[PDB]
Amino acid sequence: AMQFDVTIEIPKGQRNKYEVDHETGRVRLDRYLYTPMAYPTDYGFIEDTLGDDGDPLDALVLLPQPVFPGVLVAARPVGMFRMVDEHGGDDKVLCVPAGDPRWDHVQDIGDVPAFELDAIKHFFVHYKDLEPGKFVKAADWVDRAEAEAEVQRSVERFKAG
Amino acid sequence: AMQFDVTIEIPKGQRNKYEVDHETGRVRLDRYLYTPMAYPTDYGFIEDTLGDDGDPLDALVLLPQPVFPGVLVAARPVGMFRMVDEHGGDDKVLCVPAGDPRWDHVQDIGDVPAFELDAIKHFFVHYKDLEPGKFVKAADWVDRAEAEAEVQRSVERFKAG
Amino acid sequence: AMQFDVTIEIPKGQRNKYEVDHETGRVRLDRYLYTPMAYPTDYGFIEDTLGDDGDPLDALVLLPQPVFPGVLVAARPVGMFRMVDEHGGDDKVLCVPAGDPRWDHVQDIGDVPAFELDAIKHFFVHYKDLEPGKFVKAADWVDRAEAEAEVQRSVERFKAG
Amino acid sequence: AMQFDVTIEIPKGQRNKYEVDHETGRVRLDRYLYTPMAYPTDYGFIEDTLGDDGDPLDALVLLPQPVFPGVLVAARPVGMFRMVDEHGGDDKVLCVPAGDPRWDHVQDIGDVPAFELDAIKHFFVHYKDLEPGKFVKAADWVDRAEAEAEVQRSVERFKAG
Amino acid sequence: AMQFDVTIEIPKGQRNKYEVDHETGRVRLDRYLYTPMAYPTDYGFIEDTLGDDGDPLDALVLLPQPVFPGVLVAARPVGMFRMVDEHGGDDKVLCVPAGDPRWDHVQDIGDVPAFELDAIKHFFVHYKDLEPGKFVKAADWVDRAEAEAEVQRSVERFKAG
Amino acid sequence: AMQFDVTIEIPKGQRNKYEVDHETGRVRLDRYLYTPMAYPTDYGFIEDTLGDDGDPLDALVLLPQPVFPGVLVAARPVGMFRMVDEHGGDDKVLCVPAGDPRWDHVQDIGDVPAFELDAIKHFFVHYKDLEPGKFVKAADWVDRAEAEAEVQRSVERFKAG
Ligand SMILES: CN(C)c1nc(-c2cccn2-c2ccccc2)nc(N(C)C)n1
Ligand SMILES: CN(C)c1nc(-c2cccn2-c2ccccc2)nc(N(C)C)n1
Ligand SMILES: CN(C)c1nc(-c2cccn2-c2ccccc2)nc(N(C)C)n1
Ligand SMILES: CN(C)c1nc(-c2cccn2-c2ccccc2)nc(N(C)C)n1
Ligand SMILES: CN(C)c1nc(-c2cccn2-c2ccccc2)nc(N(C)C)n1
Ligand SMILES: CN(C)c1nc(-c2cccn2-c2ccccc2)nc(N(C)C)n1
Ligand SMILES: [Ca+2]
Ligand SMILES: [Ca+2]
Ligand SMILES: [Ca+2]
Ligand SMILES: [Ca+2]
Ligand SMILES: [Ca+2]
Ligand SMILES: [Ca+2]
Ligand SMILES: [Ca+2]
Ligand SMILES: [Ca+2]
Ligand SMILES: [Ca+2]
Ligand SMILES: [Ca+2]
Ligand SMILES: [Ca+2]
Ligand SMILES: [Ca+2]
Ligand SMILES: [Ca+2]
Ligand SMILES: [Ca+2]
Ligand SMILES: [Ca+2]
Ligand SMILES: [Ca+2]
Ligand SMILES: [Ca+2]
Ligand SMILES: [Ca+2]
Repeated sequence: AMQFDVTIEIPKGQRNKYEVDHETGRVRLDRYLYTPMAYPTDYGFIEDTLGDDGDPLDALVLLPQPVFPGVLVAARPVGMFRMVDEHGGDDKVLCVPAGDPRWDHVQDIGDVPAFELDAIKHFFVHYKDLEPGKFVKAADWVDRAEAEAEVQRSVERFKAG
Repeated sequence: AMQFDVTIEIPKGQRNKYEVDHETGRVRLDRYLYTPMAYPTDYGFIEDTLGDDGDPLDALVLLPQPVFPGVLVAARPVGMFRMVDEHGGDDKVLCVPAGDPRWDHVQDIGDVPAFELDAIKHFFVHYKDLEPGKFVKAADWVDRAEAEAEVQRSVERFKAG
Repeated sequence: AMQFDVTIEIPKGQRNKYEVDHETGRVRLDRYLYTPMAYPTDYGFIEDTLGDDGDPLDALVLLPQPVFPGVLVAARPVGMFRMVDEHGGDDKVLCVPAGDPRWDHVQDIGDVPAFELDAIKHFFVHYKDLEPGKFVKAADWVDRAEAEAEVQRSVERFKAG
Repeated sequence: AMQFDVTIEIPKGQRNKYEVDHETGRVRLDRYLYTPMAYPTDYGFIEDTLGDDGDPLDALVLLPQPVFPGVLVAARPVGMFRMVDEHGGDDKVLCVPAGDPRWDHVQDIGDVPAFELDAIKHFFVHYKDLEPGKFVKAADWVDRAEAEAEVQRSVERFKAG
Repeated sequence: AMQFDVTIEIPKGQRNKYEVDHETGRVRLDRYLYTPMAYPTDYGFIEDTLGDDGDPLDALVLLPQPVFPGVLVAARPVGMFRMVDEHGGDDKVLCVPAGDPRWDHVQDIGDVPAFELDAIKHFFVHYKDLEPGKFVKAADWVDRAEAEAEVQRSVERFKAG
Repeated sequence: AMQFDVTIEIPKGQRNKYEVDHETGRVRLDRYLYTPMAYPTDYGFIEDTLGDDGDPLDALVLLPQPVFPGVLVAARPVGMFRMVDEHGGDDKVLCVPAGDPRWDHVQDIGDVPAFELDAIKHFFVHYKDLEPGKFVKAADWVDRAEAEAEVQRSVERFKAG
């Protein structure tokens, strides 16, 4: 079973959008969101990846309690939120904590309730609504196999460097 | 200058939607929102009102720091968010704290930045997006005079009882 | 399907043990726990009940986000934690929010993961460990039917008054 | 040993100054402080008192963890902060939780460290510095006996009504 | 228009005074303040500066929501709080987030309300009141031009190294 | 008087167990505890130590207000919690902030109230109760001298490397 380290940038419940400078590893405030919205899960990126858009591959991690920005979480994928924004491809791997038996019933995208998946989708569809020249189109859920392959190829691209 | 007491039900930043039972005065959890959204201001209702829809008149209060549910705040109106939902009329009076000189520059709807007003509007336009058979249409900002008249007539309707 | 109002006294995560004075309805700090423990769910009591011990019947409510003390939550039972302490019978009805489709898959005690139920049990087994002359014995989970009957008879006892 | 109920209005760490309407028992936001200061202890008033200034007698309660506004705490006095402000006499009884053995070593004003007492004094000396026509003079610590007598006489004044 | 990176050490609302070790970049707890006061804005220092006192130049950043210690914020100056303490010169650049149109109306020190500026001043005037052998004198607000020049010369001093 | 730097991993009140990767210095989420328990003090490790078990020496730091994970605190020891777990020796040095006169009355293990020491012990005795193949035996408090010697020898072991 695949697993990897996610650096969490943004705790669940946050309207401050934090990024990491990937040169330094410093956490940065990107912006306070222009919409009255809050990240619906802990959000970050997979360490040692180069995604389909030239940045590290983004990840959403389901947690019982949020963490702080910059914290590492060992995670395994169960699906992916596929999307294109003004930046091009901007896919998000849905994960759960690896090696934690309390998540053993969550193996694939169909094991995550529709209410959670719709909520996550709603966030990404709408959070940029009041920023002009920023859209999102092609927004879909895909299964674990598709998530694994995208992580796989983004690990290879990182190594080719 | 008009002023009144607002009972705050929902602090700013909250995804739990609290109501008051107006028979008892008890605070109740209505629901946890189905959208990844958070109340953009402290939200409640004006005491001793009967609004255009038969409930107390709703109010949004701009505060430097949120309060707890059930707290009274003496407030004065500066504008109103006019809207119709599945319940019919569901207008919200925009207020600031009364008798507080730090808010003396905020007198009318044009004294509130567009970014705040758009954010508030976005909340009310979208927070019910994942609840079926719940829409909102006719969503507009109106000035202080219109707010005063609606409070005025809702105070009179309460007294006629 | 049975439902009722729970007044939440103690949010999940709390080490302050709050009670309600049932004469007045005032919230009171009973004590700060003597153990390094925290209420594992939102905790309160069912309004209009007289339990098997002469106090209102206690309830645990599973919520996506905790509420504040004194808030009402409409809830339905899915099981019960049966126990006897130094006070005699001190049973706790396990509930979920009523009329909320996100909880429709949780119908009976077997629909709640063992890790949650063990955690709840551990709290009640151990939280009084450093208070002398306070024990708990006979600690067991029972199903929804048993919970319904105990609520039923505690509603009747309240009415006979 | 004397004890009484304190209704806490303001948790420790707060810059929102909450009051209770003593007619209704409703919690109200008085104001957000004009100084960058925060209440150094949980702050409220003793129920069923009429102090030397015609309001209920104010109390400071030392707690391991703050409570919410409107919560009752059974407390016993260990000293008093004597002061006169623009309102005249505005004394504050220093208390600890009653019937709690973890506070048994705190019996009188000399059992409270000077750093706490200086901090409390500093708050009350300075929190109104940026509100014009509001001063405080005559600010002193006095012992438990003086605190008891002031509670005593304020209970009698309440009863004479 | 000038801009720079501020490393925030202390979120707004905090009574823990955090510093950065500039050798390592580690965040350190300097002390819990001896006064019942709380940092009135997010507080840190400008990266790649050597101020008039041989430490990095301090900055206050006005934010809609505080950040965590160690977070970078791209900021632009609008004024400066000029002061001398027991350490000699200890000036603080007042900033707002750079490239954020919600702050475009805040260009110079006169665009910041007097109530904020007085509050900030009150903090720095009083927070060391209960630490002996620590004073502050010469405390004044100066405009953006003066702030720019001090940043300018502190950047040059850093480069000469 | 001995002092040292503690890197705090876990703030007081936390049910998320954070660790540091000692290779990188990155903070990691180890796990969310399986018990309804919360760290009773701020918890971390002494920098530049190699304890009796081959990891850095663990420390508990008594603070007036918790810090964030990864923050350094200069501390001095007053005692130690001696224990063996499934990992072998897993001792914890009890500390207070160094160079802070508010802690000058806390010099040795007998200056810490029994209620705190029992609470800390209860945490470590019970927090792994629902993780199988994880026990703790031999759990005792020892005085400052014993703490100093263990730090001493763990500093020497770090240097021999
Ligand atoms: C009652 N029911 C079906 C329930 N399932 C879960 C659960 C199943 C698989 C993972 N989780 C999980 C979700 C969120 C946090 C932690 C674990 N969690 C709960 N909780 C009240 C925490 N309830
Ligand atoms: C820098 N500038 C134009 C600014 N204006 C205000 C302000 C003007 C009128 C009311 N408020 C207000 C808004 C929110 C909270 C409190 C007061 N507040 C700030 N703050 C940083 C608090 N900055
Ligand atoms: C991934 N999985 C099985 C999951 N199930 C639930 C869930 C099922 C039934 C009720 N709940 C529930 C539990 C706690 C809070 C809200 C709802 N919730 C989650 N969350 C991450 C919130 N995950
Ligand atoms: C280490 N020492 C002398 C200490 N004393 C107390 C204490 C003595 C009497 C009352 N308290 C008390 C103070 C605040 C909260 C709770 C209890 N508390 C602590 N704590 C770390 C909580 N330490
Ligand atoms: C109603 N009035 C004059 C107002 N102005 C501002 C504002 C103007 C320029 C900057 N800010 C600002 C201040 C603090 C946070 C964010 C933005 N902000 C508010 N808020 C209620 C947030 N109100
Ligand atoms: C009333 N009494 C005996 C008391 N002692 C202390 C105290 C003595 C030595 C250290 N601490 C200390 C403990 C926890 C936090 C900060 C300092 N602290 C308090 N507080 C209410 C903070 N009370
Ligand atoms: Ca990013
Ligand atoms: Ca970006
Ligand atoms: Ca857009
Ligand atoms: Ca309502
Ligand atoms: Ca409703
Ligand atoms: Ca809808
Ligand atoms: Ca109870
Ligand atoms: Ca009790
Ligand atoms: Ca016991
Ligand atoms: Ca008062
Ligand atoms: Ca008043
Ligand atoms: Ca004054
Ligand atoms: Ca500094
Ligand atoms: Ca310093
Ligand atoms: Ca001084
Ligand atoms: Ca560790
Ligand atoms: Ca480990
Ligand atoms: Ca075990």
